[PDB]
Amino acid sequence: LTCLICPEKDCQKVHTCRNEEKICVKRFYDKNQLGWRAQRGCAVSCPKAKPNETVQCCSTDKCNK
Repeated sequence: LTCLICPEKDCQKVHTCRNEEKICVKRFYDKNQLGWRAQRGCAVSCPKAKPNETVQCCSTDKCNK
């Protein structure tokens, strides 16, 4: 499957998650004290996370923002 990935405010680069996985999940953190970090990863499940962090996965082509 193909998904857009790019750890940045305004930016998205197409990627290919060719492997045992199928969907693409993304996780980033945003807090005070000038804090902002993003990280994506291929998988086949959409787990959860803390109420502070942000997580989002997609199971469609060009879906994963």
